Amino acid sequence: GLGPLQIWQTDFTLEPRMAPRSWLAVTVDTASSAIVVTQHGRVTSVAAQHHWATAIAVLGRPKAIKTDNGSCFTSKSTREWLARWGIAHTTGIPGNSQGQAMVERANRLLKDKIRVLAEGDGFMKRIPTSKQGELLAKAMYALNHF
Amino acid sequence: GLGPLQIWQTDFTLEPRMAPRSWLAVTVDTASSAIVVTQHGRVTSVAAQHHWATAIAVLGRPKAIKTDNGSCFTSKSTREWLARWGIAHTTGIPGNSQGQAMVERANRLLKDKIRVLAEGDGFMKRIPTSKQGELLAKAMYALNHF
Ligand SMILES: [Mg+2]
Ligand SMILES: [Mg+2]
Repeated sequence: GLGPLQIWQTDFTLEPRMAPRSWLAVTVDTASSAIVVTQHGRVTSVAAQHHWATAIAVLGRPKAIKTDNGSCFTSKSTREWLARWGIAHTTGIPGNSQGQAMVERANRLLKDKIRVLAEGDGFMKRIPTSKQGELLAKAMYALNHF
Repeated sequence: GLGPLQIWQTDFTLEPRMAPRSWLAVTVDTASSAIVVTQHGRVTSVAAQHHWATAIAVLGRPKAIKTDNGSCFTSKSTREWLARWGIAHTTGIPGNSQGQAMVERANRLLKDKIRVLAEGDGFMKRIPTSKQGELLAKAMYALNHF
């Protein structure tokens, strides 16, 4: 009612411990601080849309999504996908310098958690491909659920 | 406090429109009625554990999970995975006849929704492999978010 606006922040961050699908797409729901992360082999417009399809299934449809000016986010294809869903998109002030410190902070907490969990299982370098999915799901659980 | 107990019901259901990964793993959180669905190529113990890793990331860790006596759920491997997480597992009364009508109902609502969404996009038979992920995420959004 007087509750926070439903605005998300989304960004891509590279994590070589998760190669070959080392591009992690991370969305922070600013109203709840919930985080959703998915893994991708390449940063393309389609990877961003696949990420947000997953995020909408888990968090519901937001009123707006804030991103940086990465081309996977400002292409015609991504713009039409967001219009199809009725979601407003902003890159904020053109040289906002900040504006998405929340997702930036999530990126760092996420990578730290993947490293500590991986090293706890004995993987000091790249995580074996077959173990990556449960390890990413474990890091996401750890940052969301208390 | 006096709130519902955190108990999930999980089951596998076959959906050929989603081949080759036509086995859908579905978990209903009975306290909230939220549903989580994932797709798999084969029904094995590991598919069930991958499903619940995803469900825990999205819903939190439950106190118990109720399933039928399917072998992917009662194997030594699945039993040890659930013990590693500290989750109690029950198959309910041995010949409960029911006991998981909630997940049974979710299975049917899910398959109906996949069919209506698929036919809305012009896929009357199997959904093209590259479109399945967003279509499953759309069906999950539709059954959870209002
Ligand atoms: Mg970026
Ligand atoms: Mg069954």
